[PDB]
Amino acid sequence: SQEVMKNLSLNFGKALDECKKEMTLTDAINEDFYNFWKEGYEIKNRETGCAIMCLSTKLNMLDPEGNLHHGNAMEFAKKHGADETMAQQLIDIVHGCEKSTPANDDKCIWTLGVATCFKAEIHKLNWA
Repeated sequence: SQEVMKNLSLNFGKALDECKKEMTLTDAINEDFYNFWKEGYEIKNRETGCAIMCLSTKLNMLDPEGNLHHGNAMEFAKKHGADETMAQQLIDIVHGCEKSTPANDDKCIWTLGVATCFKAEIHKLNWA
């Protein structure tokens, strides 16, 4: 289902401008979020990584552990209209990159990769 998925990404990217002012993030992340659904775009602004992570915080997707509130991530999905196997898929992929995807200590870099693997799955699922 793409219909709801647009709403998820939409309502995810609400608090972005707050995070921009907070963390000094450039306008160049609008571009990533606008062109994210291209057929061979590659995401190399580390700031989009950190913007995503700030949005994830603001949408309350972090447990006390910092290992993703997969619990609340599923609420977000069903809250926006998501199917069951859908909401499970987004967690299984996300949970399935939060550690599998290597990065440095750089949590911006980290979350950038977690989004970038996950993106490709959304393409395979034809959710774009």
